[PDB]
Amino acid sequence: EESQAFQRQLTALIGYDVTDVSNVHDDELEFTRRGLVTPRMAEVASRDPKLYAMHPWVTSKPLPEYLWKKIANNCIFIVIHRSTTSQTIKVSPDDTPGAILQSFFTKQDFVLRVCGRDEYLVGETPIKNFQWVRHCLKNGEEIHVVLDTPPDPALDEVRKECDRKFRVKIRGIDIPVLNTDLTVFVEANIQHGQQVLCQRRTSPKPFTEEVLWNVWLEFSIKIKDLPKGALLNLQIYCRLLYYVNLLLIDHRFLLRRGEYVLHMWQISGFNADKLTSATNPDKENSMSISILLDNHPIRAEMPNQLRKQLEAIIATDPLNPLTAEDKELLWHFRYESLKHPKAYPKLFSSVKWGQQEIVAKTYQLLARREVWDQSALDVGLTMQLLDCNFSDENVRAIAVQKLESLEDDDVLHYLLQLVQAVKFEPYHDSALARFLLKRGLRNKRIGHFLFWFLRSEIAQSRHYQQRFAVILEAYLRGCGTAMLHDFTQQVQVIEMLQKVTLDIKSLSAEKYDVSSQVISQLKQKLENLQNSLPESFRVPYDPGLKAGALAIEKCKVMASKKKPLWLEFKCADPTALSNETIGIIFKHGDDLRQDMLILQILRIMESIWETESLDLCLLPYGCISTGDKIGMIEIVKDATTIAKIQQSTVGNTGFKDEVLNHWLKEKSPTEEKFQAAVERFVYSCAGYCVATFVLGIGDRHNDNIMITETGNLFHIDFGHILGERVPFVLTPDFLFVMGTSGKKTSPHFQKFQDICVKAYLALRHHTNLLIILFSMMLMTGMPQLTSKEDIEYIRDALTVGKNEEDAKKYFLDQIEVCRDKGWTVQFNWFLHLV
Ligand SMILES: Nc1cc(C(F)(F)F)c(-c2nc(N3CCOCC3)nc(N3CCOCC3)n2)cn1
Repeated sequence: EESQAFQRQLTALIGYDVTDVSNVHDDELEFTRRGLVTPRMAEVASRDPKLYAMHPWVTSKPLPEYLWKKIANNCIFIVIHRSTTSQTIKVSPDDTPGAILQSFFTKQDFVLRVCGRDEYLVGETPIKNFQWVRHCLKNGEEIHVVLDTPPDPALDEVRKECDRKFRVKIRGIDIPVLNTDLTVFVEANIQHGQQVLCQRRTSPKPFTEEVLWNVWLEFSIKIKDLPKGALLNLQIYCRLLYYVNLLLIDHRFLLRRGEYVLHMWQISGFNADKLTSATNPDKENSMSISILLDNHPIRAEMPNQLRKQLEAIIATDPLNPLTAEDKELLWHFRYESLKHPKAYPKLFSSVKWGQQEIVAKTYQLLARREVWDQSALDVGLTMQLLDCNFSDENVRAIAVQKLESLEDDDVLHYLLQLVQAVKFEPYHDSALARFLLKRGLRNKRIGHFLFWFLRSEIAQSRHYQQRFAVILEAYLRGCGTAMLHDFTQQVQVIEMLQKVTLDIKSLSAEKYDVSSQVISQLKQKLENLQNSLPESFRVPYDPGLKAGALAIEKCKVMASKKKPLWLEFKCADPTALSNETIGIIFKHGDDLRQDMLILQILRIMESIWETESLDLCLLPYGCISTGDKIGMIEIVKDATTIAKIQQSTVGNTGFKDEVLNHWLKEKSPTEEKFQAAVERFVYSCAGYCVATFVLGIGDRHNDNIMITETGNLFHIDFGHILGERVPFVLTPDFLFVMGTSGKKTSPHFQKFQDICVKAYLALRHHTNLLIILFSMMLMTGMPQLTSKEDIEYIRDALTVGKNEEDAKKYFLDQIEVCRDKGWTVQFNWFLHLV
């Protein structure tokens, strides 16, 4: 029975009962639950308990130039606390936590914990190499450290537990309901990495609630020739309305045989949902298609001009399409191509996956894969091999093979996109899934995040939740009883909080109406909850923080188009430094997945900029989508919208240039501090300007841009909340802080535009990585996005194909257009929302 209680607890954590059989036509999921057990226990067993327990967060990257500046002493200062006792040691960047530890007693079961958060500075790592330290240098703060005992690893314990042609028969389609009368027909395709190897169509028939053809669609392709990972894709056109897929080769390497009745997905009035092997859970309202399967298996050197040809091909963007020529060139000279890792995606797209002799040659090629493994890891390339263009398990495994060399810091960087890329795997068990399982179980930070990212999908994607539940379930059985306990506390609060949010939204108006009625109602429910509700819970976007009791006094309902709750919690650490509450917004009615994808690319932009020694002061705040159209947002303290700043000085509606500067100086404690704010505004303004431009989310209304009293500017509410055009927002008030009016420069403005250029060129160095992240995010984070047209934006913006000077020129032009437009575009937004 312990087992039932435990599978039920798991079901509760996960949000889906992986033992559900109601929407399946085979045993792939179970098989996969079984398959993943090995990789779990292998990593549980493998992991160092003390290290798993304390999870030091580290990098092996260089300290950026900009941080060494903060320290030229060659000595850093760390404050060590014990109750009131509090010495203040100074140390060397190359010092180790131990050394410094022993060094401290010069003035053994003790360890240094960051004050107020469950973050531990430990292990054989130079202090400079701890992120928290870096974060502290980055923000000009003292490294406050208490000394306490190491957490007991005992709490991390794990519970002991044919040459025939291929054909298919289309029997008919069936729907319960149906506006006019029109013709309908069925299109069957065989697909491998979104390349259709063959296509057959039935004849049209009148569209009645049941339509039958009972036909054999015999394909040109041979059985022998079907590749593992191939999809039988079935679609109804009447305009395409419905789709479903079925893998032609099963998880055991066997050809599919028998009768299938598949409940289809409908197209709303390209994307990754379109490649799912899953069928629609909705049998009562779904369209179905009935089919029958009755058919288990298993040196000359390149001349000079031609290699010039090859090379040109390789240097093209990932979005460049390849001609029949390019493909032959790539494949006939494959042994040459194998020497250019940068060419592997293009080459593997030139393979005729529908000829078994070729696939066999391809695998051979994979054996002489020497240049590839030697290669310095390239995340652009690796990601490209994990997108919708490759269904081959061996090709994808090599990418995954390069991923193995990522340190945890880097895995945290790409974890969301890596998790999203599992939607591009043909089967539920895959090397990437195993990779992701391994690293979460290896590190608690990655685990924590892997937990929520997988739960995000499970809660809101009928198309991949089954696959993801199995992966999450596997993670849960190796994290340890401590993480389980923690996750349970998180799921309880958020599950709680979402209801409160739901009830209130359910009592509240479409218009901007807040009343004591509503707030009373807000506080009452909070009052109920407040009185058990777990004592403490870990903040999901920031696992170091422990959130304590509500400060119901400070909680309110926000005046936003939905009714987000503004909540403030006491910290649960007595070791913490301040009285400051932890502020979290909680909302239903936005799709946070989309916000989640952007802020992660923004974290990726920052890290790229760090490689080139730049810090553009982005503020990609925490955001998790916890369920369908619901999740949480971090509140950056001391922040207001640019629109409010206008409101409070100018009329409620309509726009003065001088206002933002007034606001900053008035908020500033001192001139020293005011001048720091201006400097921070300049960097962050540029950063948002370049980053936003590249992602094509530049044109924004004022209510959706924010600044802190410290001068840090940041955008909000991506994905998308309100909408002559502008590349980005560089308005007169912004110019004014920087010291300019009209077409006149300033030492600061000069500073702003050179930074923009420095920043933009840094990004174009990773043109390929960004194009692929961007295209991937559209496919897995938007509902649907029109393959070639939408993706293409990022090339024009990355100015693919030009040298640096032209690029530099181009971006300065964009700045001029912003200079040209003033308040024009802002004004029209006000009008659109008036
Ligand atoms: N998808 C979404 C949704 C929202 C929200 F909360 F408005 F619904 C937000 C949001 N996020 C915030 N933040 C987040 C960063 O820290 C400051 C507060 N503020 C707002 N405002 C609503 C109108 O008055 C100004 C404050 N909105 C972000 N992304």
